Amino acid sequence: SGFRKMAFPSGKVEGCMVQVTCGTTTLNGLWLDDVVYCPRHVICTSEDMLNPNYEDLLIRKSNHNFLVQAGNVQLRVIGHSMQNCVLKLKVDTANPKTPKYKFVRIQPGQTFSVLACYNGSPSGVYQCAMRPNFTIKGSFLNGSCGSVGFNIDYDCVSFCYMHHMELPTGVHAGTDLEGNFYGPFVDRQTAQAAGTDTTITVNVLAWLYAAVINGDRWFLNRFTTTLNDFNLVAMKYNYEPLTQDHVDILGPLSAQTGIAVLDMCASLKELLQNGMNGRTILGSALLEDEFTPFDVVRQCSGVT
Amino acid sequence: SGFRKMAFPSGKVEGCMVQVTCGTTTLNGLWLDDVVYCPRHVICTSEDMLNPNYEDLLIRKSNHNFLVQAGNVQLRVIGHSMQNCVLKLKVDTANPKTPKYKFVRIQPGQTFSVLACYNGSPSGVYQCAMRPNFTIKGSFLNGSCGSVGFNIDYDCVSFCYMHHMELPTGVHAGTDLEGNFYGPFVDRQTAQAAGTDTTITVNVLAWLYAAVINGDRWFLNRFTTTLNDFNLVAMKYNYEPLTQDHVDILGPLSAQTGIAVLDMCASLKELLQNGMNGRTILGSALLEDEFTPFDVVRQCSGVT
Ligand SMILES: *[C@](O)(C(=O)NC)[C@H](C[C@@H]1CCNC1=O)NC(=O)[C@@H]1[C@@H]2[C@H](CN1C(=O)[C@@H](NC(=O)NC(C)(C)C)C(C)(C)C)C2(C)C
Ligand SMILES: *[C@](O)(C(=O)NC)[C@H](C[C@@H]1CCNC1=O)NC(=O)[C@@H]1[C@@H]2[C@H](CN1C(=O)[C@@H](NC(=O)NC(C)(C)C)C(C)(C)C)C2(C)C
Ligand code: NA
Ligand code: NA
Repeated sequence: SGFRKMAFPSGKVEGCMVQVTCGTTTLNGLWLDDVVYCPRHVICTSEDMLNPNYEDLLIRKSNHNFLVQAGNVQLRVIGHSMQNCVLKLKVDTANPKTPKYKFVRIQPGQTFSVLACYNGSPSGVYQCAMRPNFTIKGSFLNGSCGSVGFNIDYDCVSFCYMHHMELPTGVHAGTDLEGNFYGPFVDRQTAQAAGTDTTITVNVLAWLYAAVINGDRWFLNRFTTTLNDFNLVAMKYNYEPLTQDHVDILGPLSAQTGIAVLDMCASLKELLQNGMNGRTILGSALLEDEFTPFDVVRQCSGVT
Repeated sequence: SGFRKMAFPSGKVEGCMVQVTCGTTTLNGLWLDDVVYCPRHVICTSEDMLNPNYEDLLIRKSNHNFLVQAGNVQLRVIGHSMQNCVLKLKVDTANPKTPKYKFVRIQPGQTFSVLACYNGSPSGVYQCAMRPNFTIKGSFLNGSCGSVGFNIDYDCVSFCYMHHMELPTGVHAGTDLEGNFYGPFVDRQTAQAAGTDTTITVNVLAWLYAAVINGDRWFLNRFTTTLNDFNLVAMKYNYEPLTQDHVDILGPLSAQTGIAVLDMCASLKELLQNGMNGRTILGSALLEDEFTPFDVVRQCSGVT
């Protein structure tokens, strides 16, 4: 028993992290096969950042402008390309440590693990979720750009995030590895705001299943509810709506604990209106919405 | 900006994790050089656990009783030894992936990263601290035994914890890699209780420095305090006492933010007496004591 914010092992992704320098601007790229993926604003200067025309900045750039450093080796760049907001530096040499990998664009609510890098070197690993506003609450300093979010399906590293931007609040924005931004954000240093940040209800419900399973049970209560009437209440507290899919998803946990989702909804409903009255659940004083139904199943069945 | 519970990269330690089976009982061992370290209760059956005489259980055991499995290889065991509560299986082959390593016994308050394993396979990584009662609040299921806690000093993996036991509460106990238990715990399934779990004050003070640095500043206040008078108050809320060493330790953060420790103590003092009044600090509704002064410096300077 016990329940933690737990990242996948970083080891397989560690092998893929390289430094990418362009003039002054230096940051992290991801090396899979004979291609290094990095944010395209590696090309920009501090001033260029204010309003870049990348197309235009790319004209005065050749393969040899791009310093791909793998720890203390230099990969030869034999091609560069722009795919939405990432550069794809074709290098002579395939990453020998390339894992089985996919690029997936996550939906909001899905969680993934961040391997935070500086100078193309892992500093730390942590979990987080794609909020519904399409930000994440990372920890990221200058030089973190091109650090990646991943999940692992046993053998296979699924890459979902490349880190580009911080927004006032210390929330973060970035791209899939196809370089399409999550949410309405652009790689410019112009005004642009996150929308309302909603709570991921299905994730909060899974957390409570995770709570129950560990023997924190007190929030449980006599009442049941309907999807519709729980939403009437949720909406107000800025919770993502719940759906039959969310319910089907939670089934495993429902089956594990013998507590129908709709019962757990009633339990969660009261906590929304009455708060936690000083108590914790799994040593959290607030309702934790950064666990997928899978995160709990993973951690409470203990899959590897 | 942004601040997370962030584990070191697991990759270097991943290489060291092997399955160890003895009859029925199967769990994780750590493979460095020609030695595999595991909990000694690999030898016990379910019944033996109730009150084992290891010395005595070790008599009816030979090298060949111990199945050291490295993914899908079998390491030959050419020697076994008992060091307090760990076995040391001498094998023919040195782990080629052995990192630069040390074994350190941490003091309580120090944090380290857990790489949670089943069948000698990394399932997940998370940070935690050695509470002052000498428990940790892991997440650990049956098969997790012999999973290790580590820190990294740039090149060098420092191993501080091997996981043995869960206690009612879902708190956990275990050993240094010399197999001496942290705290008064024994590898028997007998009654034995954790002491009072105290809050790690120096760690809470660092968290607030971490808060300040990210622009959560509101808890800051007009008052200063003395070490003595803050303790008079702390004691009551079950906070670890503060010392001149704790103050010298926090200096870097004090210097970073221009806020004397004793000021931060006054700020923390009021929050102890008045609570947080619904507000969060770094999106935590309670005072987080699972960050070393180094954890913040690491994450907020961004060392690798
Ligand atoms: C990134 O380039 C890097 O790590 N290498 C230098 C960097 C990461 C960033 C630094 C602080 N925290 C982080 O996550 N990202 C940037 O420098 C991006 C680049 C240039 C500015 N910028 C920002 O993130 C800026 N944010 C905003 O401009 N904010 C709004 C869009 C809401 C205004 C700063 C102010 C520097 C954080 C672009 C976005 C291409
Ligand atoms: C470990 O052996 C393993 O993972 N491989 C089988 C296992 C880890 C444990 C299972 C549930 N959560 C965990 O962290 N540890 C044990 O089985 C240890 C072994 C045998 C019993 N035991 C316990 O942890 C038991 N706890 C207690 O006995 N509790 C007190 C000492 C306070 C009574 C259980 C009840 C099984 C959790 C010894 C301690 C050698
Ligand atoms: Na970009
Ligand atoms: Na033991």
